[PDB]
Amino acid sequence: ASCTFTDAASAMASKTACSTITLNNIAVPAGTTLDLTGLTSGTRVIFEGTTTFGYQEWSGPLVSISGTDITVQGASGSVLDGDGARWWDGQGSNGGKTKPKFFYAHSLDSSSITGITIKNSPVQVFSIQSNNLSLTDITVDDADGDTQGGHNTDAFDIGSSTYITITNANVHNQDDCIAVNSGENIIFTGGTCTGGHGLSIGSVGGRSDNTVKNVTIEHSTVTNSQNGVRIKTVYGATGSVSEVTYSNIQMSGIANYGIVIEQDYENGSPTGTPTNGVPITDLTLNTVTGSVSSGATEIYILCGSGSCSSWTWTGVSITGGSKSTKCENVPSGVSC
Ligand SMILES: *[C@@H]1O[C@H](CO)[C@@H](O)[C@H](O)[C@H]1NC(C)=O
Ligand SMILES: *[C@H]1O[C@H](CO)[C@@H](O)[C@H](O)[C@@H]1O
Repeated sequence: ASCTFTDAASAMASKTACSTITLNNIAVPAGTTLDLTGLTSGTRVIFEGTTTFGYQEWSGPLVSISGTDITVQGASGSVLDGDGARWWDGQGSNGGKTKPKFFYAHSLDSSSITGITIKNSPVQVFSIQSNNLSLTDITVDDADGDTQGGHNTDAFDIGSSTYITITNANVHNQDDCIAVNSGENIIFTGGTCTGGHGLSIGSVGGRSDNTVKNVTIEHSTVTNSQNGVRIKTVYGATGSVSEVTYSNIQMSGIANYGIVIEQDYENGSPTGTPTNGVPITDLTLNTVTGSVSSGATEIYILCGSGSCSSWTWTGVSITGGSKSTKCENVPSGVSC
């Protein structure tokens, strides 16, 4: 049966009794999750109008959906509006107010999310911990955060996941466009990323799952961002990153690093000295091109001893800025 809800309490009470759930203009109570977990397999969820959220300092999530064979859709013109400026204080998840993560897709398996627009997330947007989940035509509009104190507004954080496909995302934020902390068989294609910290593998290490395998980030553009292409592995951690491909990536307006691969990463600041417990093997860059800003570095590779091997880099051409004086343990066939 089809059900339309204009309040969160009714939707939560009746979600398992509905095979199509329409969420129309819901104001989600402060400090609570719009909890659409535990759906019956096959259910379709449609967001309509503007979903809003009450103000409270808490960790979230604002929205959570789970189940098998779930189809999540944003209707034309729909928005999930976090009004994140109520929390933004320049400090994100590193300090200041406690700020709620936006959208949990944990165990949203053999499922899809299409056409969702998120506006002004308080902090990170999608937390993905699922198998066989596609996210298509997603828009993250956090542009207000450029001037109003947005920080740590990651669009897609992935861990403990398999068979994730992200297609035609459009992101304007202040942190990673994608951050693959762990996972296997992951595709990001057709994306436009602006404002943030780039298309990132990692940080990898220091968690329960520190394994990244078979990831393709392709046919995408990164503009007006701190980094273009980034792989970050945690200083002193243990894990592995293998079979990663960046292909057909264009970048411009990059402030810090066009391409940065570093094995000294920490959330506060990298140490400057890499370690070798998170090997990066079978990394392919194919046709990664564009420009960096005058004060940026084109390519920076800071690998540990023996922990970067079997790389294939072809068609890499990054102009502007300066060449790095700091690269370490650069593999055969690769250059800064
Ligand atoms: C790598 O991942 C892609 C997409 O998830 C998949 O189509 C492909 O079969 C995977 N390769 C292997 C060897 O599993
Ligand atoms: C959720 O919605 C159903 C109708 O779909 C109600 O019967 C229930 O009481 C709750 O309001």
